[PDB]
Amino acid sequence: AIPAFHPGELNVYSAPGDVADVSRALRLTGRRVMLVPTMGALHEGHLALVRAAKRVPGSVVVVSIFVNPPDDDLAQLRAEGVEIAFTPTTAAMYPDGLRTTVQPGPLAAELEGGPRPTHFAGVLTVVLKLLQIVRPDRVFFGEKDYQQLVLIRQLVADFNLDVAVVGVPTVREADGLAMSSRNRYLDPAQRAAAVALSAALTAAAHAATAGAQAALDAARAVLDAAPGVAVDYLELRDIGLGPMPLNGSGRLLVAARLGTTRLLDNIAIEIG
Amino acid sequence: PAFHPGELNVYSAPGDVADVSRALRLTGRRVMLVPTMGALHEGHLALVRAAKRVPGSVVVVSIFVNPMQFDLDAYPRTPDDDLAQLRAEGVEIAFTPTTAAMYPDGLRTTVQPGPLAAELEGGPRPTHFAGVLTVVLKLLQIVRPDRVFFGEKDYQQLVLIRQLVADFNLDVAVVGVPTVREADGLAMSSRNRYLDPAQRAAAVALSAALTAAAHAATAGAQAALDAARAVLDAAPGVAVDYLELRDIGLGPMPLNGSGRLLVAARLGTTRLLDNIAIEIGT
Ligand SMILES: O=C(O)[C@@H]1COc2ccccc2O1
Ligand SMILES: O=C(O)[C@H]1COc2ccccc2O1
Repeated sequence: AIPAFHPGELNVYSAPGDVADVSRALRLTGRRVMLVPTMGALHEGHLALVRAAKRVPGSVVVVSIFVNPPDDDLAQLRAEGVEIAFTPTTAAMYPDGLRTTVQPGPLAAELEGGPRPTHFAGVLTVVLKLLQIVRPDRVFFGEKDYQQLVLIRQLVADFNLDVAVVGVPTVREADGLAMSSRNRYLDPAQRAAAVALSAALTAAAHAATAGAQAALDAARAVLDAAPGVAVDYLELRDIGLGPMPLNGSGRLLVAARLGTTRLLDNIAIEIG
Repeated sequence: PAFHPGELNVYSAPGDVADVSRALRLTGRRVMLVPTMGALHEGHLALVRAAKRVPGSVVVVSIFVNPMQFDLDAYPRTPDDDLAQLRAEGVEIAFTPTTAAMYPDGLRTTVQPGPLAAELEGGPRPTHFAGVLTVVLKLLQIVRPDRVFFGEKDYQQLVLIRQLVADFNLDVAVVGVPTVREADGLAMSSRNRYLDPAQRAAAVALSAALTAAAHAATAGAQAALDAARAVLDAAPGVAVDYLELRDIGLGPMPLNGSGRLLVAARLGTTRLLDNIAIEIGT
């Protein structure tokens, strides 16, 4: 006997099997279930994911809130017109501890996998779990976390998952700083120098008419002009994060440490 | 793709069985999946029949020698026979993927099983269960059945498959089906064809040892194990890999009153497995 669901209101479920039941019962009456996976502490970047999910005809929006090991977040979802939030406990998600998990391909070891070499296994495992619980038609991820998005596409292809993965463009502050809840930790100096990540990336995107080396040199010059910005990497790759082709579409990714804060950004790049 | 019902439809492309599967489900048929590596025998057909017996069932049997779990060139391949067997059971769908369609990106994203996959069958073959759980996950995602059928012969495999299913929240019921035996007790296996008449006769020691142990078990664990050990020792050219008494989920839990007894042994070059349910004492 299917759990209670009230149209046009924010229905909150904590039990995987509840949200599973409602979702499956909703698809059968012709709603198209959209999944927005989040870790709570919602900002505009999350809201953009929600909005893209809402403009699918017949969409009902599922937003998970789960910290991979509050009333505010729900008021934001309530205010965005979201019908389902899925807010499970660590024990509901992992009732048997860390047992079977997803092992990512070699990409999970590069770039962000450098300092956090198990991070994406964690991410892929929970994403796979969420996809099985909710069974969405479409799943929404921000391009901010670009490597993560490429790995999730890989998970979906690799395990024959029958879901569309949708990548939503990065939401930025007025000066271009990619939104993140870490941005709140930057002191004034750091916050001003932080602009250089997106300025370098945009500078590169336009320098690219002159070829790849010009793009990289433009990005580097800009980063070089900022104080207190320790670049962990600055790399140009193809859109799937393999080696950059001689010309054609690419992606430029950067990561840096400002004090104790690690910021990331990336951007689409055409070569030529 | 076409579906001529009451007939056996063979699809090789993942896409074609996914589409046909979904369509059949959207019309109310209950999709049953029986994954196999072909070279089918009566132990497979009992898996098929359990599936047929579920009402509104449409039966998918998958046949795929998975290069990730492997030795690989030595596996028995008998498709004409396999296919005529399924016609004869009135199986409506055979799913026979190519390696390229299953591994277009080689080994990229794979399943990592729990610590149970390092033990028993997995001790000298630490990657074996990874390949099994990877292809099983993919097959469940392609075919999307209500239920999935496995023999208890490969009991460790069965237990890890239920780990797969619980840990990743798969919305599928796993059905364990009791081991089919030759009239002398020998567990049916595609591997059995590799025993000469001598080894075939010795091979009965495995089920004899287990059934002995199951009845000796009123006298306790040690008696059951000694009973099995005695039978195996009296068998000519049976070399025991392991003989182990475990809890039924095989795991970090102590054996209570209920268990499973597991044996692996070499006859010549052929490895056999068998297992049985043990009740200890009362
Ligand atoms: O043919 C068989 O016995 C095995 C039984 O176990 C299998 C597990 C996954 C995929 C195929 C399988 O085939
Ligand atoms: O809060 C977030 O930004 C997101 C970012 O990506 C996520 C992926 C999987 C589960 C939760 C996630 O939360």
